[PDB]
Amino acid sequence: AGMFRALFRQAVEDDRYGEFLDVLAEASAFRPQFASPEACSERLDPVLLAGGPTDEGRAVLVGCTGTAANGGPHEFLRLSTSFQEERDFLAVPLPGYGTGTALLPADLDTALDAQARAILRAAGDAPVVLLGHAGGALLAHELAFRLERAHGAPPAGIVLVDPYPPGHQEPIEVWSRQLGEGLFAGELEPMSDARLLAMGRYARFLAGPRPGRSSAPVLLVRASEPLGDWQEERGDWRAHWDLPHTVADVPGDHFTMMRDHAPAVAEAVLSWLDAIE
Amino acid sequence: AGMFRALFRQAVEDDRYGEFLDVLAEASAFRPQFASPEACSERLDPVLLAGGPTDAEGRAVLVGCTGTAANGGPHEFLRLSTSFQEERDFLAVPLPGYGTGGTALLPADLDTALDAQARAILRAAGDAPVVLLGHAGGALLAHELAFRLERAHGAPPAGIVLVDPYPPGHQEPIEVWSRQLGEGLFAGELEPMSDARLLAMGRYARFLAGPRPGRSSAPVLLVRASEPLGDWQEERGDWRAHWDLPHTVADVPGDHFTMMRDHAPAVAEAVLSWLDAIEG
Ligand SMILES: CC[C@H]1OC(=O)[C@H](C)[C@@H](O)[C@@H](C)C[C@@H](C)C(=O)/C=C/[C@H]1C
Ligand SMILES: CC[C@H]1OC(=O)[C@H](C)[C@@H](O)[C@@H](C)C[C@@H](C)C(=O)/C=C/[C@H]1C
Ligand SMILES: [Mg+2]
Repeated sequence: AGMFRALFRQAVEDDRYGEFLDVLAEASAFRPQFASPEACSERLDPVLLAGGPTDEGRAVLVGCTGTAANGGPHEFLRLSTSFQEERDFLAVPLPGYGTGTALLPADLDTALDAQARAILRAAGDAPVVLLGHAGGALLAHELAFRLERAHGAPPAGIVLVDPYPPGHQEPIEVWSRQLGEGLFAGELEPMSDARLLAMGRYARFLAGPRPGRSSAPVLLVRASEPLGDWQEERGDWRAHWDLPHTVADVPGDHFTMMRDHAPAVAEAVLSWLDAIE
Repeated sequence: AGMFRALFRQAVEDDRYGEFLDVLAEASAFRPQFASPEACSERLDPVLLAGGPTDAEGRAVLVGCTGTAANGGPHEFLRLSTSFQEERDFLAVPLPGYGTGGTALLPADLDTALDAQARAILRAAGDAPVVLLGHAGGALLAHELAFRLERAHGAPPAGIVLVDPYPPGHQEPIEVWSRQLGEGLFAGELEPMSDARLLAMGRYARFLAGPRPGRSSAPVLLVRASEPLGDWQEERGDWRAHWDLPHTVADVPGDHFTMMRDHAPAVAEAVLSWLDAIEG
């Protein structure tokens, strides 16, 4: 495949994921960009992956696609099956990953505004609950804040599946080799250099200073098994969010909670939606 | 074809050449390397591009030190070398990291690459004194090689010809003309610059910007372009190439690029006169 993918493979092999991610972020600055939501080069139409029962005003779930360069429309497929007959589940694309390759957002807010527009159109009058996993969880919260601040529309809730926010990401840094190996393992096709640059650009966005906190209630879903080695004395390795409305612990690790154990995540979401409604 | 080449093209358009070179250098860290001269994946056998008179011996041979340009290679000294035919042997030595046959390993550090060049040159030159010659980045490389030959190989060259060098204390013209320098790289493409070769160029650029000993005892011929490559506001000062304490300075027609492209005979003429002066 491409040179960036080859370099990434080597970086992961040499346990230098973080350093390589910084290269991707810097390199992404030289890709053509969109500087306003209207200038976004791709159709961000959310896809309906599960349907709820017939016979307002029940919340609709919106899956916020994560940053993984091997990811895309397949991210929520396993999870979404458990929502069939329970809740409408829409997956929204992350701008800059589409195909000629898509323009990268100039900044995170520009991407979030593009997403917000597409979601509000698709959702209509139904309340929206945003859901994301890992980096996608961080993106879900940032989107929630933007919706509230700039679109007069705070979501009804946010489901954060294994978030590792700034100040709480030591375990994810320590396990970066596993994260990189997971990306290669999860390839259905070679990760394009264009998507690797998108991934770096969003990683850098999510590491920067962000502008405040959503008023929406949060469900924190945590994996129960560590992805890699962790000394007990070094503290809790688990995902974190400040003062969530509800915490749910599920089987599996950072990865397998969304595969093998996706029904457990779905079960936690469904119960919580009933409680907040 | 390749994303690094696409990015480079955009960086040039946006007048961010320097910034992108830094990205190339950082990215190069993740290419497979050679850490000892012997582990070099390429045959650095110099090519004889011109022959001196059969009449030899004790007479200096010229060694062309290939520069860092990603669009470069064996074609670099073809025009210049014709002017040495029947005057001086001219050997062109490849720069490690640019070859194919699969792509070549990058040097771990500059000294490792210089040691690989040094071994190939000494083998090729035999008993003959060596005068190193390089243009632009290749000129900086010629000096670094000369010092290494002296310090690590007991073999200081008889001389060094630096064609239009811009050393670390005098980089402003290269900075001001960076867009023009990048555009020249795409103009000089015989084929699309490979991502592997762009990374090699970034790696060497970083090497050359870093702490370098260390000063060759060999006498220097500084050859300078007489025309500015791009626009230059007069009060910035002197745009011309520079070297500290050269043995002799020669000015030739053309700019940074055309001095070698259109006026290579004038470069050759300067070298031949100086070689006679330092030998006789
Ligand atoms: C050294 C590995 C990095 O972690 C990531 O790349 C995670 C997986 C990703 O979600 C990215 C999108 C998380 C963001 C916030 C980031 O910059 C992370 C930096 C390191 C913790
Ligand atoms: C923005 C232009 C750059 O200059 C080069 O890349 C020149 C052409 C090259 O010889 C390089 C190999 C010269 C070295 C010293 C370098 O790293 C230069 C960096 C910038 C001044
Ligand atoms: Mg001086």
